[PDB]
Amino acid sequence: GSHMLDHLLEMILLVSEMEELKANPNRRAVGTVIEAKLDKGRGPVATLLVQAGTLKVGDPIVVGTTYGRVRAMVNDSGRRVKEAGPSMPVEITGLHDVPQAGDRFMVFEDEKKARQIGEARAQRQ
Repeated sequence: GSHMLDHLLEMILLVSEMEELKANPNRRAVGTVIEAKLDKGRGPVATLLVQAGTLKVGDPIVVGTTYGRVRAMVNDSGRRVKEAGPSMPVEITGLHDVPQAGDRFMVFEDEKKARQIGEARAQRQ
């Protein structure tokens, strides 16, 4: 989005997703994983480029054909965070299955709640 002013934007899990961000031809809201492997301590980790929207901890993420929930978020700079924005490489965890590099993952709620509240574009009346 346009920056997204930090206060408290409720977003946790998705609701009813039929939205098109339009980014990849595979699904109109996905991204590609750059490297993915298991870590004997951190768990199955997947360094990816979030393209579907915004990647946050707690997201139910679908990587390839397996879904999981983002346990920890480590970004491009190597910092653990809570929420990362689009176009930024981040490494997720909590797939509990084998993630693959070059695969495609789907993560999007993003405007869902903002729009729900009436913050983003929907239709205020």
